[PDB]
Amino acid sequence: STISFITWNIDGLDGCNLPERARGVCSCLALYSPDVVFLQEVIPPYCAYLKKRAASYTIITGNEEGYFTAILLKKGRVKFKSQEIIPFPNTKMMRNLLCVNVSLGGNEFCLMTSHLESTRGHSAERIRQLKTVLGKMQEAPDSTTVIFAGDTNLRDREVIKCGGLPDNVFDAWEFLGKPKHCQYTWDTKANNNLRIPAACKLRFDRIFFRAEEGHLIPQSLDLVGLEKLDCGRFPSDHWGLLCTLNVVL
Ligand SMILES: N#Cc1ccc2cc3c(=O)[nH]c(=O)nc-3n(-c3cccc(-c4nnn[nH]4)c3)c2c1
Ligand SMILES: [Mg+2]
Repeated sequence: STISFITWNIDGLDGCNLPERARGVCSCLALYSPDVVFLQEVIPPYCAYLKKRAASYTIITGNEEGYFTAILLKKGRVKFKSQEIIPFPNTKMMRNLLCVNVSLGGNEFCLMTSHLESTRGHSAERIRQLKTVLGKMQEAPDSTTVIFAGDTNLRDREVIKCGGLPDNVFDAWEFLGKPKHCQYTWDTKANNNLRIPAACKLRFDRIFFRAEEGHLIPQSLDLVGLEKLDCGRFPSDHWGLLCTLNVVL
C-alpha cells in the first residue's frame, strides 16, 4: 500500500513564459507520474493547459475566483468519493481549505490543499487558518489517512504561535529528520523567477499527515522543478515537493 504525490505553487499569476512553464510542469507530472497533484495559484488558462497536456488527471477545484487551488487525481488509480470546501471567514485573499475524499490502493484518504494567507503582515490570519486546517485534519474519520499538502506561507515561530502541530499530526520533512536537500521550497538565491536581489530561503510548501500507527509513513521527499527551461527560467518561483508514503509492518 502506497501514495505518491506532488504539491506545487505553480505561480499562475506570472504571465511571463506561462505556456512554456505549464509545459515544464506537465513534463514533471509525466516523468514522476504521481497518484495525486496538489496545486496552488492556478489560473483559468493554466487549467485549459492541464486539460490538454495532463489529460489523465481529473482536475478537482473549489471556487475559481482570480487564482485558486486544485487537486489532480490520476484516472484509473484514484477514485473520487466527495469534496468539501472549508472557508476561511476572515481571508482577504479568497483563501480556503479544499478536501477531496478518495479511494486509492484499497485505502481511504482525505486529500487537503490550501494557499494560506500570503504576506508577513497577515501572520495572525495565516496562524488562524493553520489552526482551521489542523482542526479539520483531526476531525476526519479514524479509518481515513489524512494528507495536507500546500503553500502554507509559514515562517519563523508561526507554527509555535498556533500552539504547535497536534500530537497526532506530523510534518513530512520533520518526520524524515529535516533533510537539507529539500529544506527550502522558496529560494531567491537558487531560483531567479522573481529576480529578488536579496538571498531569501524559506520553507513555505509543507506536507502534514495523520495516519494510524503502523500504517502509512513518508518514504521519500524530494524537490521538483529545479531544471531551467528554454527561456532560462524555472516553471515557478517555488520548488515543488514530491512525496511517497508507504506502509511499514
Ligand atoms: N522581495 C523580497 C523579499 C526579500 C527577502 C525576504 C526575506 C524574508 C525573510 O527573511 N523572512 C520572511 O519571513 N520573509 C521574507 N521575505 C518575504 C517573502 C514573502 C513575502 C514577504 C512580505 N510580504 N509583505 N511584506 N513582506 C516577505 C523576503 C522577501
Ligand atoms: Mg505567484
